Amino acid sequence: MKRMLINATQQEELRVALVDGQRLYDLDIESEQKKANIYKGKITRIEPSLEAAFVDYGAERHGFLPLKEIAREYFPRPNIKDVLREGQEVIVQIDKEERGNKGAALTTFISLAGSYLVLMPNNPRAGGISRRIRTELKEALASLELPEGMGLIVRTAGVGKSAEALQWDLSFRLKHWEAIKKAAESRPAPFLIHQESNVIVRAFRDYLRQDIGEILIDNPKVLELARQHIAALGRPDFSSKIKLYTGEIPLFSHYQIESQIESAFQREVRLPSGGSIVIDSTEALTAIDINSARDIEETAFNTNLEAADEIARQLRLRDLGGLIVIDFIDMTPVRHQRAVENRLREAVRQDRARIQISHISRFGLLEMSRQRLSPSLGESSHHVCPRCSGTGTVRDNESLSLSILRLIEEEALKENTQEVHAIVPVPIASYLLNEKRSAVNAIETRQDGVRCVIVPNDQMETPHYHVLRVRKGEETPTLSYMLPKLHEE
Amino acid sequence: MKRMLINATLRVALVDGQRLYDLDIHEQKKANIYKGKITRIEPSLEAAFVDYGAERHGFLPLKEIAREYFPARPNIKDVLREGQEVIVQIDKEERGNKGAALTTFISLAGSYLVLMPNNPRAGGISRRIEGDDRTELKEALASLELPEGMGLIVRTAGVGKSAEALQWDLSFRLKHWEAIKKAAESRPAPFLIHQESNVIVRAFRDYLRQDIGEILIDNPKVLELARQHIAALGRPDFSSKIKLYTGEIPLFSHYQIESQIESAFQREVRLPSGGSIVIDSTEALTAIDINSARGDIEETAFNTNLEAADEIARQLRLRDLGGLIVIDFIDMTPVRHQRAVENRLREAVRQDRARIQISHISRFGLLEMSRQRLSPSLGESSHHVCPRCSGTGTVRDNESLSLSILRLIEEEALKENTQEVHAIVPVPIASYLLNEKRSAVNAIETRQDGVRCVIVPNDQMETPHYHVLRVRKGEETPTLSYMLPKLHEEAMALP
Amino acid sequence: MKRMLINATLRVALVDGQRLYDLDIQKKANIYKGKITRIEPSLEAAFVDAERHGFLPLKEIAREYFPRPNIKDVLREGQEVIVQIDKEERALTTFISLAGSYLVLMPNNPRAGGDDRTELKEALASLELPEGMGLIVRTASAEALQWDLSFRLKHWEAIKKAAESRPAPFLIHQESNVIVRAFRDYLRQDIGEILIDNPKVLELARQHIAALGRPDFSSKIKLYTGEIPLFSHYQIESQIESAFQREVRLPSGGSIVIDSTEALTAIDINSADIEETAFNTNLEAADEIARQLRLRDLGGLIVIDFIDMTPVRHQRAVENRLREAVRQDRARIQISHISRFGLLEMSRQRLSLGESSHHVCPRCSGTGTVRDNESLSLSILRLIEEEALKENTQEVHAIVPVPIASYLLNEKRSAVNAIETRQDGVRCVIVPNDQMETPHYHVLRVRKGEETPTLSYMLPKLHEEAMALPSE
Amino acid sequence: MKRMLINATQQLRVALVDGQRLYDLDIESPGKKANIYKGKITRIEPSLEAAFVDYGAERHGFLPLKEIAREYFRPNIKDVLREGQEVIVQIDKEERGNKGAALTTFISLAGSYLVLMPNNPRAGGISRTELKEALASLELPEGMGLIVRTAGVGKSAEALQWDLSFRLKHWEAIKKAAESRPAPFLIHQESNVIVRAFRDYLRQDIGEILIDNPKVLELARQHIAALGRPDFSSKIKLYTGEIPLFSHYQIESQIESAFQREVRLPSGGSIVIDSTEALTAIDINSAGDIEETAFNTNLEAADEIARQLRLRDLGGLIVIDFIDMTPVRHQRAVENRLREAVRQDRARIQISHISRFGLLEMSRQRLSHHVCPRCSGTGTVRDNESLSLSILRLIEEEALKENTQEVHAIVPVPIASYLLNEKRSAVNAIETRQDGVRCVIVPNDQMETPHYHVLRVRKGEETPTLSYMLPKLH
Ligand SMILES: [Zn+2]
Ligand SMILES: [Zn+2]
Repeated sequence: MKRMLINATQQEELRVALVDGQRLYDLDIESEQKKANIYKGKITRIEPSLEAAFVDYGAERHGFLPLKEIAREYFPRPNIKDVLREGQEVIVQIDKEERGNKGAALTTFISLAGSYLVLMPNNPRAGGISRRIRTELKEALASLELPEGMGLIVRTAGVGKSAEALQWDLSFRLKHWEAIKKAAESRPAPFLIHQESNVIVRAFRDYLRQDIGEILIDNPKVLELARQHIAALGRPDFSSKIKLYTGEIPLFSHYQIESQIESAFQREVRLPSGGSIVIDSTEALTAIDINSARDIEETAFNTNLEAADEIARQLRLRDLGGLIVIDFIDMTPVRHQRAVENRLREAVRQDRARIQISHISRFGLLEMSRQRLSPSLGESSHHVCPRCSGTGTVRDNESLSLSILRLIEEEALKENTQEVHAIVPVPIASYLLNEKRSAVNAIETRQDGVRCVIVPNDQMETPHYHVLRVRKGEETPTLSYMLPKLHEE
Repeated sequence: MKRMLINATLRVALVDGQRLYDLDIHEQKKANIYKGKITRIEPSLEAAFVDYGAERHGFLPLKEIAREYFPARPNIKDVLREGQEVIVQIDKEERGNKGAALTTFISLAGSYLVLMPNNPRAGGISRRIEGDDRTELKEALASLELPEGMGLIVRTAGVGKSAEALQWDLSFRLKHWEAIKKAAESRPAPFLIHQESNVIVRAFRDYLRQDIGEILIDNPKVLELARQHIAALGRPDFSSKIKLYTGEIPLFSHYQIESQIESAFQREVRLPSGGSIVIDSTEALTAIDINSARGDIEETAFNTNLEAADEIARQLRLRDLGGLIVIDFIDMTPVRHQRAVENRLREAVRQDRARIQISHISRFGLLEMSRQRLSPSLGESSHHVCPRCSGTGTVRDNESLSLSILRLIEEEALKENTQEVHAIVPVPIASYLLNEKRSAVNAIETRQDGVRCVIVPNDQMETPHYHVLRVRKGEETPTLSYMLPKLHEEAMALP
Repeated sequence: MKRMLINATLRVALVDGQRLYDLDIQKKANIYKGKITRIEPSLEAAFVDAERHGFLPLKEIAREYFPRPNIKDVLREGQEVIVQIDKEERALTTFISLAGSYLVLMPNNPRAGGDDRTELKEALASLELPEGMGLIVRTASAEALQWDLSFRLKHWEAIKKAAESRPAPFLIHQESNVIVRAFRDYLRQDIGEILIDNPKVLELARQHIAALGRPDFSSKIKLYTGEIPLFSHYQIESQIESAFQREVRLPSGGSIVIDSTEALTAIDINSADIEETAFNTNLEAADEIARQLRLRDLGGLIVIDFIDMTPVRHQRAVENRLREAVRQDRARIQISHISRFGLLEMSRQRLSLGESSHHVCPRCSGTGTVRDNESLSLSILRLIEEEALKENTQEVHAIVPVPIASYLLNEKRSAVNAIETRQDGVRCVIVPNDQMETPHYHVLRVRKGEETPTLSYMLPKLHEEAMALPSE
Repeated sequence: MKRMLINATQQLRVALVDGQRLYDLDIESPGKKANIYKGKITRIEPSLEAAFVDYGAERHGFLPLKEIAREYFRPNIKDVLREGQEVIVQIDKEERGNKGAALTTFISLAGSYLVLMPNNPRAGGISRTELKEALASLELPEGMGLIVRTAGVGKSAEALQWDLSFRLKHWEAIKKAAESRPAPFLIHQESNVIVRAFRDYLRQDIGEILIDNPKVLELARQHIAALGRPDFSSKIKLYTGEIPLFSHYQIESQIESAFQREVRLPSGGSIVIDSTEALTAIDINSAGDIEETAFNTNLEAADEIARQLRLRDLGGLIVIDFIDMTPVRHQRAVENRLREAVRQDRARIQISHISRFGLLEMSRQRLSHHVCPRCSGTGTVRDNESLSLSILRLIEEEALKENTQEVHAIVPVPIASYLLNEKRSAVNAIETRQDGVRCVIVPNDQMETPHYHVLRVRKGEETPTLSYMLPKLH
């Protein structure tokens, strides 16, 4: 059975997992974003000067509706003064967030994005397959039963799919649209109809499919809200599937996903056979290295296939974006390289994100790209990494040392210098005073009379250090290792 | 003017003429050349033993003796006399018990050429060199004046130079080879003729070309050794060009190269126009990102990429970067820019001695390339991915992290047949779990009646890392809590 | 009065007046009535109903249940049977064995039974054992044995009475609940009361007594109710605290010092007529040491440095004191003489696994003395050079404590350089290691050819297997 | 080959070395008593029944009548001695205050095991069953007597004969050097630190004595002739290499082994030398056949222990926990191995067997830095268990106090681990019995294992500080 588990025992913090069995196969972790919210709005005032109008959609500031955005449905080359009345009600969607002094950009041409489809129930003039894409898709799109007054777009996401699966998405957009206009026809004008960005409506919109057997929710107050959204989205057949979790063992722990979730935070994730993948992220790209466990050709082939599967889901769970480079283990047969490519392609087939994959090159690398799905490059409860001090780069022991070494010498050059104390972490004092002993001696012999003291301090770690200057006369007879305390002041 | 500055108060920098364009900064024997006397012959091993000086005798198998020592499949007893003198090179250093592998087939490696003055049967362009590169090299090599009884090899390094530049390299090997057999004809048998690895001998062997005007040296004791090496290498035309630096301002500071040397240790290197390159290194490869400055867009991207290609080439030399390199060039829409950026990189690396191979800008806008670190020294990549992060700059809080491990613990304890669950966590995590969350740790144990939850503080880990191990019924040991990290040492280990 | 105090607010203390003389702080050998699930002539065994069925091989069926044969001939499916667990779930026998302190009754089967043994072979022949059964005398007098043998017989009766009174699947006897063990190990005829401070436990305590088959005792189990804690009211809490001290004061004023080393436990004896003092303090020591061995649960080898005595008759009297003082200890104990050096060597078998109170400082060899860093460095510094002089040496790695590396590579940097320069080509690597402290270090020699490009600070790990100690 | 190496380039160390096994060391560093002179009788005092002797000090020595040998003879001192009479004289007591030194013509030559009184036979004997048998077997000249030292517990008769004869050879040379000169000079210097080494460390099997210092080597030969053995002058040799003597002979590390707690054995096992209040416990760990390994490590142990006792100068009571051996014949062979290997030692040694417990007891007579952080300078550190239990009772005692809100136990990491796992139950028990009192046990990687803290937090003073942030706060 496929389940959607929703762990919501922090009422600010929120987790949604899809699960075939114990395949965690997709995850999301959530809760302002306002783009693509739908309101009923009253027209505040008309401006023939800007060929536009102003809409009270509930916000403290009025939205902005240009003429090019008004549907023929609301037209009772024309002046806007001839098209709209003041105080006229209108179903309105946000194109662009409020910026600076400027109210949100609003359009009546409403668009309902699904997983694979974007229904424009309001205008039929937009539609077709995307530029980014198509032979079977042009055949599958013509087969869907679309009402006459509307148009649809098939998202890059729609490409490895079937027509049967598209009809399921298209109909979920239709049921929603009915309810949008049903909840508009039922009220006075200033209110909100659809929230793009709250986590239940988004979870159902993105994560629901026909193969989903249950939706377990561990919080009653939420489960009630979850029902309401399902009827507003126009799918009662799902209410029966929504079920309340009540056990005292936590939802995600009862189903054994909490560790799999934990794997999306790790540098190294283990593969089923015993190998692993190491996910490093640079300024330019994300590098994924692959290591095997403890026939060589069969091992490399086997570990790569597992790697291809793990990388795929890690890309979903982590929500990784941009450029990705996979260093697959070397394989001599070309047929293996194809099978490792085709593994990865099938594994990323279920990913909603726009993903593009090349081959295994002559250097044994695979390049690919993924579009990060959410605007919020953000992390619910985190802090700056201390060791890298916020940037993701840690200075090699070589260069750190070399850097302090030039820094010591610059202090020894200064006039009136008696001594210079470098208080460094232990490995650095080890590297400086052995590997670089020659250069340490070179400084002291060139700065005749200047004491270079490099003291290993097990109280520091490797980004941190100190280089202190001791002027002629203020030197003490303190022992090298008792200095870190001395300079505690 | 081009100078070779040598700071030895050992660092060697090539300076045009206040710009710094190349830098160079283990008791070595492989590829030393001796005159040797034959100690004793072994027809049983089809080999002989040679006294080249060392406390242990070298090993010269029959397959290594040149026809120069032959008359007309023979027994080695018919070939050599005991105590017969012979010019000998070390193939392989002394390992364990054996003395050193020796061959009479001498080879003199230059920058671009390896002269085998001893045997003509082994020369040509190597297989590493792709056809379109080699095409002109097969033409340039046929044009060099090589004496009859000897053969050459064009190193992968030869790849970007000209026939006029190769003729300069080949002649330096010839001048040396002469002196090698002149110093051998002039003495009894047991001595050393050529030392492969003086940093002076190496610097001249690797870094001299006809375009080098001066060789400033700031150390007298070394300058004298430098002249001797020049005469021993057989090039008196360069003695005049070796000069003593004397100024009180350090050699490298007078020429303003010290900061440029400092750049080979930086993560981000400013380009001339304002943009930069970010050199990150990972486990697998070296990622280089390119950023631009501050207004034609296409021109900026093109122009920044060109500067990048030039900076990356020299940084690859100065850093001595090895292995796999991925360059993320700024995106360019015209294909003609993408070829120009590639060709910029090819012409910029053309003077690197290292074997370099460069592909195209792919559909993703990446350039893959490889480079051999030249030095037995294993290269430390200037910077690299933070291990606490994986290079996010972000780390989970201790609370969210404990709560996460909490449920992870309980998930393990709920598994059938579980006796114990061991959480090996960083010290402040065990502190938080076993104090602030003690109640909840107790709740697990009391709900999983019989399952021991062991949360052990481990001062060997820090805060993103942890471990949650499951102990099945019957395989628990009476080990103390604080001694579990050391016992699980075996397992918890990541490939 | 001898009491058994049970603090369960689980600790069990045997207390004579106000003297603490003993202290205590799985499914093998549990007994059930079981129904035979199904028979297997193939494995010559049967299955007995836990969520999983037990396994009863033919060799384990008593002659009592057979009304060389096949297992299908002996047993009927669904036949009830008194069953004991031989081995935990990873084995059932119908030979049952009831272990006491001194005796293991095999009430089912008499083909059992088991040269300090001279009086034991006589004492065992004197016990009144029913015909159909045999017994084993554990490693742990005849009058004291008859008390133990009868408590097993009382128990066995109740076991077959609780089986004759019910349907077939249930548990009869639980081998291991600390109350069962305390009554099994720590009950005797001379125990007047068993005070318990916890009602929930006292109730469980009574049930275990009737199950153990001794209703005469229920009267002697009493509930403690005072607000002053049970152990404090009886003044044993300090004596319990003495089991954790290095030095325990003797009645007369002398003391014993209990040190423990790697090999053994050294007990020294100090005092407060010289001959009479030594003799008398030694007698007091033999008493204290005996009960300290019980309270601490000390195991293995014990050497006792008694105060020296010149008359041989005192030495025997101090031995025989110690022998009779340990007589009540459950553990297997063996005692030798006071040797010509005035030591007494003895051994004790720790009853369950465990360790001791104080042992000897790793930092010293047990002195308190520790060489100054200056002297310690200079020592290592001459040691390093000694290694670099050796023929065929490529490198020499000093792995020293952090302050020693700091002293060596700063204050003594000149000398370190002097070694490297006089030993042309030999690398001195002095690595600071925050895993060591200051008496300890290592100086390792790296022959020509076997050097690795390992980083100075990573050597400690590369050298683990070769720098570890046969001590551990 | 057994050698005596003498390092004297440094201002003096003497090491007995067998092959390259340092087995004895002396570091005599010289700041009285038993010097021998030829002396002229300055003046006689019948008043004090004594005389005055010129032994060449600026002050005359004092020779009572009771100290004059029958050889030089109730009488007056005036009747026995003639003024200006020459006499072989030994110092009894160093010069004190105004008096000159006490002198006796009863002369005694101390060796390692024997004191020869070549002058008087009336003093000697014991106070042992075999020593009384062994002393009666020695060939001692009529006119003289001998004492067996406390050392001489550990002498064979053949070994005693070697000591006695070295005293006799010396005594001959003493009177030979007296007969050959006028009267005021010094004959034998007891104390000049080379004399001790030759007196304690020389024997017939010493091939060479290498000395790295000329000034000292000259002094070393004079002392040999004065000790009366010119046959050795040829065996004393000047070391000259730039490599220090003790480093050329590879013994400097073996000298440094005497300071360690564990010493590795040749085969790979080791011995652990731990010293308590009562005794020295030596434990033995091993590195195929198990019976052969245990036997073979124990043999090496016995050998190593023997010389460690010598190098360390351990004294008193020693208990050796040999690796268990089931065969009784090995037990005897490990015993006999120890006995033979201490046979060289100069100290008084006694050895029992391997007991039923597998332990060997033995005693040795001793022949002649800064407070440890970790045990506060006593013998003992606590077990993590006992320490934890100790802190645990201490935590509860703080929680009992009136007006307590919290009790913070700042312990080392392994202690926090043991307390909060193995003892978690008891930690809960305190908190639940002290309703409302928070027990905070915080692991602190800044401390190690003897140290800790238990702090009390009164009601109202508690902060919202995180557990692990409490070390810093405090
Ligand atoms: Zn980081
Ligand atoms: Zn200590």
